[PDB]
Amino acid sequence: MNIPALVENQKKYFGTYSVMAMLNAQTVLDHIQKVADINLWFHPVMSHLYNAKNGYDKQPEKTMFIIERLQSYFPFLKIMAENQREYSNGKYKQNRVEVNSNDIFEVLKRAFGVLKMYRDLTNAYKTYEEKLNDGCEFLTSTEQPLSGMINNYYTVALRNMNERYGYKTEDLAFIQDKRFKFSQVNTGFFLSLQDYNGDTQKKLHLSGVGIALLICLFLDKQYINIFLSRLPIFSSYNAQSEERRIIIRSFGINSIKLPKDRIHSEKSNKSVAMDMLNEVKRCPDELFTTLSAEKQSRFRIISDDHNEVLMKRSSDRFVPLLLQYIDYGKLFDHIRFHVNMGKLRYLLKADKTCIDGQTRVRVIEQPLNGFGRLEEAETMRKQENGTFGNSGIRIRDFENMKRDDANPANYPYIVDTYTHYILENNKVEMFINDKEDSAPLLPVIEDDRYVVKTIPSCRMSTLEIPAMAFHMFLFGSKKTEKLIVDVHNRYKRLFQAMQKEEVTAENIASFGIAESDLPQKILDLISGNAHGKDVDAFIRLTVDDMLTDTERRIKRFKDDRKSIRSADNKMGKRGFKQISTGKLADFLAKDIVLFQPSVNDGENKITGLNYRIMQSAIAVYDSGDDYEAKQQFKLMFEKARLIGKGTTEPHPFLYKVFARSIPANAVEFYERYLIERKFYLTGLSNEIKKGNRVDVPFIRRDQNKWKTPAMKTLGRIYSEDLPVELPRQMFDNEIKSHLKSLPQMEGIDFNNANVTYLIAEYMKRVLDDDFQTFYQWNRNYRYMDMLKGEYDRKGSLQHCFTSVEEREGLWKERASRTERYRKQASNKIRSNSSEEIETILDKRLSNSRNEYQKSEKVIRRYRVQDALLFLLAKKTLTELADFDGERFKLKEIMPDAEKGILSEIMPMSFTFEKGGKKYTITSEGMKLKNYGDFFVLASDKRIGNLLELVGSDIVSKEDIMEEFNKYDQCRPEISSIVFNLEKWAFDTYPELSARVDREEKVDFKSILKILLNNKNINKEQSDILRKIRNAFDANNYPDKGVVEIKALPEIAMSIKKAFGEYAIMK
RNA sequence: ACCAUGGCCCUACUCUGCAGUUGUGGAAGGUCCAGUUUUGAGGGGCUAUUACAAC
Ligand SMILES: [Mg+2]
Repeated sequence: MNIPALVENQKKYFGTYSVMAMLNAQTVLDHIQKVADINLWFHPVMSHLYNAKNGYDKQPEKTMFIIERLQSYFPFLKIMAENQREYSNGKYKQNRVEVNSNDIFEVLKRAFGVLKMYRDLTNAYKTYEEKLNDGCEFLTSTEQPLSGMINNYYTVALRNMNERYGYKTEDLAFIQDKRFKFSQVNTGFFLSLQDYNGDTQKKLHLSGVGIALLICLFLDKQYINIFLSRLPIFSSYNAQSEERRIIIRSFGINSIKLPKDRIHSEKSNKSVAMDMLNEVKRCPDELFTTLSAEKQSRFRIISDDHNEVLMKRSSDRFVPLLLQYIDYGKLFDHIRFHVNMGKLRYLLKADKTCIDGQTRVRVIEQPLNGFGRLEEAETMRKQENGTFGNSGIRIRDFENMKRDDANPANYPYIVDTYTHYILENNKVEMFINDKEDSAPLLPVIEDDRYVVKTIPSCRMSTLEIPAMAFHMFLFGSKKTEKLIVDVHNRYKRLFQAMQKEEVTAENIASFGIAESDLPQKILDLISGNAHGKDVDAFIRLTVDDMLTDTERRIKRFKDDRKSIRSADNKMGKRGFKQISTGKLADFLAKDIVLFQPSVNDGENKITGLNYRIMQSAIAVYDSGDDYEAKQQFKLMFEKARLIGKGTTEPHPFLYKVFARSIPANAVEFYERYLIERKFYLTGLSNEIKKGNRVDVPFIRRDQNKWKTPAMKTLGRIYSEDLPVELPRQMFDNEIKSHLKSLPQMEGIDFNNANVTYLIAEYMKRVLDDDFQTFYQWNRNYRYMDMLKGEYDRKGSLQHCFTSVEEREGLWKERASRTERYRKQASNKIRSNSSEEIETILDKRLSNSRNEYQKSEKVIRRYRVQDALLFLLAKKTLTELADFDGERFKLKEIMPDAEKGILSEIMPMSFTFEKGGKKYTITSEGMKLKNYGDFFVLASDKRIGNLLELVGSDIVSKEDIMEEFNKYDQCRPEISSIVFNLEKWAFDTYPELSARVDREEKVDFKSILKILLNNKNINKEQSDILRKIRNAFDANNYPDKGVVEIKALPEIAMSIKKAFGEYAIMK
């Protein structure tokens, strides 16, 4: 088999990027090893998989971690592993429905093996390669299988293009219509991934384009673009063509995600303002989903460093941004937000026998939660001596990741975590200090074991934060804070009175809290209607609901299995069915513990580590009908005391699953579990129907839920045990009184005006502003498709893009239009039971309608949230610098704005910490829209070693960007200098040429040695050549002193020049 | 081939994340209903999701 001509003609590019591909792979493998405490197919992580089904797995938690993370960092592995399952079923005449570690291992073994081969050929002037001999083992076992896998991978990757970029059949037909001939692979197609490569046996190998594709699976998008742009793989499509962009996008769509090295930026009032403006230029994710491909394309921007960026929000950061704004601004004197500052780890037992009978370290974690301004808390968290707060306890370095560490001397320690706000369950928790300028409230640690935490004063809905921000903007943060504190103190006075039994229908109004903001139980208690929930009703209902769900799951599973055995089940298309044992094992572990009876305050039920083991054990269980492996699996549940004689709290029905025979694998186990669950619940239903009393493990009659509430008992729980739950519409009356006094707001009906409405009226009427233009763009919703009722000739339902006015009117007419929809839709089901159809449609319309309504409500919240960020950011920056900005308006903000605030030029300075050092990058003048550049530079692996060479931690942004682009241009020229050096050595010393013919591997290190021994170079020169060459392969800079360098932005250029001169030879 | 019918809760803001139990709590949050809302406003039902304690 011959090396493809594309490879031979672009050898310096294939050489460079093959090395980058292999290094990136090793990086991921190394990361996974470290985090999990475990010839790339011999890596510890890959060995683990290889051995993972050699008998009953002793480290299921590790196996499952490796399988999950490999699919995160290598997204193409989901597609290829699915193809490898289907392949094996073929080969061994099996019907395995689920992907396992053998699939993952085999895909990656082959990918790595072929990558390594091409890396070696392209990085050597002359070597012998036995592996290219036609009909050899390498070709038959590894390379030829991989070419077919890659070709099948690309079928699915092109399907993914439709989802990810909105491409239509017409857009992709120049590839999809021409890949296969009539079905063969069309090796004559210009983007064919397979070719004969002059193989006399006439078997399909990877083509040059195919080799490029394999490499690009292991590159970052930036390098995919640099690499492919050098290659003549675009037939006659030109640089600006859509076809070129489609090709390149197809080669990056599922490529490697590299683990990020942690960065910590210094925040300020200015930085927060700029983080806010860069938030509002991006598309909210809920909106992005609804937009046409053209308008989605408008958020795909080219940066200053000529890199395409998706300007889309990955999460709603409104609330954290607002908290940073308040903290860095020092705007609240008394209120402090709930922060986490790491976790305490203490070793309970070094050798704990677990429910699978394997010994493991038992480490307990407690969060270090507290209250203060993020900067002040962070200054307290890490002392100079590297201890936490005033605790004495060591904070372990972030790079040290031995979580399995069994040495008692190493414990306790605190995990190093930058102070962040705790923002879970759409809440903000806060602590109210009596005095101003209080110090951060860090938790005390007792017995090196207990973290003594503090119940928050009170908790606010994140949906209340827009009105708080708006109130802050109109009145001032101090007035805002006084109002939160006053509301809090009213609830406290109420709950104190409850505890004295001094709250009546006659005096409830005196407490100053509206009925709609009192708990129903207080309202029940003063009305004389206090009652518990009816436990028997709840049991009867729960049993019925669960029986129904059990049957739903039985059916879905039988359906999916049949679907998975079908030819029509196509990955990347919409009705694609997959059975994940991970997903099965999640269901089973939750349910097994749900049905485990509690005793002794719940101290008998499965604990955290054993839970993780049980769940993982299930996920990977697959006896080969090996008797021991079956016994081992059953034994786990015996040791958890769920089945077995002499158990006192057994699971009610799990033991039936193991009666007669042990299930052979996770899939058998899930099926049998669900059948047994169905029989248990049917029995219960039948006993309920006879009027008998039944009990289920997870309903407990002694819980307060079921009893009548008392005033005094409930008073104490509300005062002492929980945070105060702050009401919605706290700030409304004050907001409305203010706005009523403004003459521009004169013609507003304030009796039908919520705060969402009034923010928008404020922007329009007081400020002559409006929301960003992309909130007027037409949107698509399935539900509105159904209501519009428009089909193509073939008879599919059309995807409309409507305006808000259109949808207003469809919604008014939804009853009629739903009637039409159902009539047509039912016919189309029948053409492909009356009750079953009506049910199928019922669910279709409900789900769709609910999706549409929620989406529209949330986008309307994003609008006014953006108004508030814009307003606050603009206020910060107005009062900074010699900056004038009364003219700027939210309506001008756009993802690549050429006007308004984002186009303004100001000096900037970005300070951050990475790997224990602290650096600053400055600009003398920079458009606000480019502030994101700094994170891109700080994130770059080279930033550290580069700044070691500059000899300054402070550097110009423009200089570093130029340096990084010049580095990127030098890297292939390094490859060429090596090539010409090797070539000289071969021409001068025929020893080397002979060593090729005698089938020995000649490498660079060897050639340096020959050059040294014949005094073509000396040790100094040898060492430099070696070190520079290594630095470029690492995609990094060499250590200081190796070579004399110039200043930025010519460091890489100067290193390239030195290499070139040290490679001349006598 | 085309066409048609994550275990979960990360393109700097911390995935080195989240994913055991028991208790407490539904004024909040989630979810469902509909002559409800393009004004996270209101109504009705259901529900421990944030937190803390103990293990
Ligand atoms: Mg309300």
